[PDB]
Amino acid sequence: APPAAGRAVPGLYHHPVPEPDPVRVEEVSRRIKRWAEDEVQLYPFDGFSVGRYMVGCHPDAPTVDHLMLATRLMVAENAVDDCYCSPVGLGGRLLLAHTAIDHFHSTAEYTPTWQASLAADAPRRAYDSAMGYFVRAATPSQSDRYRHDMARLHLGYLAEGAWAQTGHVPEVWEYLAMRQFNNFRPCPTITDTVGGYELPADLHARPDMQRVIALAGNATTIVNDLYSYTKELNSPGRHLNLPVVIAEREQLCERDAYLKAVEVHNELQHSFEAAAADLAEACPLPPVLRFLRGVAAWVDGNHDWHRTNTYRYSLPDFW
Amino acid sequence: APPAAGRAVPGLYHHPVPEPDPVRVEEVSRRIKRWAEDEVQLYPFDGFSVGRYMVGCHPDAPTVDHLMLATRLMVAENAVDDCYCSPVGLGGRLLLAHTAIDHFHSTAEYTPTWQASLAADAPRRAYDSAMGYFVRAATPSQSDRYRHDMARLHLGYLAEGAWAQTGHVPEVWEYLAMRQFNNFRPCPTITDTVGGYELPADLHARPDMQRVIALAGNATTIVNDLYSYTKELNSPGRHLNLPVVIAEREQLCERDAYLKAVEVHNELQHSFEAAAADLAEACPLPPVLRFLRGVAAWVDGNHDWHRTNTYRYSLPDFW
Repeated sequence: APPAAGRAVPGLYHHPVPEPDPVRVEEVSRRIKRWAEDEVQLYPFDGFSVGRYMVGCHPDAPTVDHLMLATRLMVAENAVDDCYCSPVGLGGRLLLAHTAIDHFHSTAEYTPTWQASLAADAPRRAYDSAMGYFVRAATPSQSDRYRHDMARLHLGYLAEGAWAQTGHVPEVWEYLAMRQFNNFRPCPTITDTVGGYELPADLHARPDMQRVIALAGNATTIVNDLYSYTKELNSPGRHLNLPVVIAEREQLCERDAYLKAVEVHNELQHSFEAAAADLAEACPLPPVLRFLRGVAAWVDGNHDWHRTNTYRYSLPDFW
Repeated sequence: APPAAGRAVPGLYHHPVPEPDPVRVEEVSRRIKRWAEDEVQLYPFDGFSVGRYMVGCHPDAPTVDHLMLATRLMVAENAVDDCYCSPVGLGGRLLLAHTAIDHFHSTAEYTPTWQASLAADAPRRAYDSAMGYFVRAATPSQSDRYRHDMARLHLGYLAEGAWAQTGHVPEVWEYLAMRQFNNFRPCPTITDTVGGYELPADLHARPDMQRVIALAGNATTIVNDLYSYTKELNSPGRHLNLPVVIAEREQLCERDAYLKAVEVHNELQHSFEAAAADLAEACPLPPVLRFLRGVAAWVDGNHDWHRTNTYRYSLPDFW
């Protein structure tokens, strides 16, 4: 008797969210399907699930056009992760796909050959188009910030792929450091661009704000480890997640390693909340306050989407 | 009869520079030796060569303390590149070393284990200490900017390491895209921090300024391919550089592939100069003008250090 479909992980600290606006969900679903099919030929598609995800994560988006900025980038990240993630060879594939986000600058001879490569597969078409919309809408600081969060993500994938090539199981803290980079982070950190305002770059760069962002990404990324745990038991080979690493390294039974992972998640989510409360008091400028709230909304919305997806993918029977 | 020791690559576009201030060289040499030996135990050391390098590249540094910011980071990058760069496994080593530059944020349990890892080897001690000095001196925007340039560098190393694991020879444009990231870039882009002023983040993020920075890094990085070419013929196995890739892909004789590489360098260095002249006219704010000049100085100084090092490492006999 594993928990009831639609129920949250027992013991996981989280915040309920409202039903996502069904009119916006349907509209995002139609436009993303058409972008996928007609603009970037993403396949030779679940628009509805990505719609719910993005509307739930960005309740402050002024329009569906703002929602679409985040939606195309999220679908494009999924095209890379499913189409590129043998990990041998990964570092070359990802660097070329990264040039769709952070452009190559070269001679009159070599530039057009790179430009042609941007049409060459689903992942680079997805990125090049999705980034194109984002760069027209956001400020240059917002675009640079996203490119850095994507470089972090790609470094994260490549640590994970390197350990996979040797079946290495890292220490728990090492897994968690990899998962700080291989992480949802580039999705909530665009909450200002999606919300139609700007967190100024000098405030984004403060060390306290960097710690807030990191804790939130780390917590909401361990949510994915906990909800997708059962599905990864069947995975082609051994895929790492926080419960599996704790069990292997701290030699614990699965159930206890899982329950400890829930407790790790909770402490990260509580520290994210305390850090954001402290910075809201230290620096109560409106864009700071809005950005903190929009990261918390993205985090709560990401939890709800995982939860509402337990209708597809069960929780383990540990309670 | 290969060119005379101390002479530049024939046909390479470059700018002469003054002798580096010998008093500053000697002082940087003593302080870096002592940092290497007493603060970070970098080995169980050529202070003079790194001194000349940094003084020649940063003629505007107000003090030796400012020079030292760049010097410790450069020596720390060299400790990673020589101590970590089998490429299997690289993506895990580099991500953990990256956490010395972009800190891990985690639970009260796992944080101190990571903190201990920062003492564990020369490369992470070098980074953690060097970044520590830089973060105290620079603005938070300057520190974030350096972390992004280091994430680029690490992505670049990992593309190169992935192609090395299969002996892949990329197309020329693909090599040049990898070398845009695996690149000197994080050294000239700290020229403002070293110069004791700040290029504001919103101006750094402009697309035209990003193209200027990229072209300069690309040109001055191909300078390293051209000067170190002969030494890489003897390398343990086949190391890629622009002449070797052009020869292999464009099936050319070595000499002609080399001469074409010189011409690629020239066009990149000319376009960097035109792009910087255009932005100096479009946006003649003093920190912009100073930053453009300081990137050009770093580029000229990097060329001179390579040239003055032909006393150690010969040019090929192609002229």
